[PDB]
Amino acid sequence: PLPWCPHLVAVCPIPAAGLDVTQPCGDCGTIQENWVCLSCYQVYCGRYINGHMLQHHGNSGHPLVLSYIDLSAWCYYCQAYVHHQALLDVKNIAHQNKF
Ligand SMILES: COc1ccccc1CNC(=O)Cn1c(CCC(=O)O)nc2c(Cl)cccc2c1=O
Ligand SMILES: [Zn+2]
Ligand SMILES: [Zn+2]
Ligand SMILES: [Zn+2]
Repeated sequence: PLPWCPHLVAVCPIPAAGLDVTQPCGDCGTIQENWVCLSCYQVYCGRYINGHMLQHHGNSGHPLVLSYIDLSAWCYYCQAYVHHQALLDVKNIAHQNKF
């Protein structure tokens, strides 16, 4: 992954409610291949399901999303995975909730 991207400034604090890696897609309710938005922490499905997270990106401009499958972070603008110390809080909480 990239060690940095200019959109990490948009990563927001984790809700103290925490993360639910089994939360369904906010639009279609699928339990498959969801992503969480690291700006507003809405959960939407990936492009191989119904593409609701890509739609969310298009209608919000929010850049960075985290996979509830493998905890990788995707930037829609950079079209790359990103990993940085700024993502470690969210990844560690997601990992604890998942495993
Ligand atoms: C942990 O990996 C995955 C986890 C679950 C499902 C698929 C993958 C493969 N990884 C991706 O699908 C990453 N990605 C995304 C993610 C956001 C989305 O699915 O909305 N959008 C792209 C888009 Cl929008 C265009 C081109 C490439 C990608 C891309 O590779
Ligand atoms: Zn969906
Ligand atoms: Zn968002
Ligand atoms: Zn970026």
